[PDB]
Amino acid sequence: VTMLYVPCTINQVLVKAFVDSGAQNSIMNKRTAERCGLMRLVDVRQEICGRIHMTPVNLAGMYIPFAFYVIEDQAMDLIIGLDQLKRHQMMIDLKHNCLTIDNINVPFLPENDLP
Amino acid sequence: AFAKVTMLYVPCTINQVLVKAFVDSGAQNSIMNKRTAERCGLMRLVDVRMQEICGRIHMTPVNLAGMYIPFAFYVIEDQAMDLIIGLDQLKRHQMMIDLKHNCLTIDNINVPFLPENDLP
Repeated sequence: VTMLYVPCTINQVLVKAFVDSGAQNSIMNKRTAERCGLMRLVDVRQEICGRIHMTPVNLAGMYIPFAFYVIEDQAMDLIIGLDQLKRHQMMIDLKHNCLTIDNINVPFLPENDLP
Repeated sequence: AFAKVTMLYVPCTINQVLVKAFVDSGAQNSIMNKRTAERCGLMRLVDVRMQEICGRIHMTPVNLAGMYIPFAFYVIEDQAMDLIIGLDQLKRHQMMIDLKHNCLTIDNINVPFLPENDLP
């Protein structure tokens, strides 16, 4: 079965985010953080580069404030963990194959559109 | 300051044995550990054709949301989680992980996620 990925834009940079209800924390790898021009927002206070407390993420057409850690040696570009899934009251709808946020649905990417 | 959200667990009964299942949309396969398979009396249903992977259970009734739902999962010996509900079974049964209402929805029946106190 195809794993869950959603398209999102961070500083006009396309990012394919991994949706993981089993993950405690949301994590972005260092390469994507550099490409999005976010390293200046990293609070450095080990693999963990630091934590970004708030940055706008264009997901489902809306600019949603996200918080996530930055790590260097992660295969995934961006992991949307349970922390952010709950804060924004998201819905992983596998009957309709979409991620729902405030009545807007983001269809999960097909297998061909996966990293 | 610190704050950790409660991980997703749902109560279900397998062979009248209460099982606290871990809901993981990032997990490809559903997995039950050997200890839970033994307590539920499921080792006879384990397929021997493949931390040793004991085998795969092709179909067993799981009472979830009041319904006897046919589940398929692997059995592993050295797994901390009693039962992991992976993406395979989440999609197979058209489930919905509703974090606005804090429940797992199947056929418009809701299973509230267990509070932190009831977690394993």
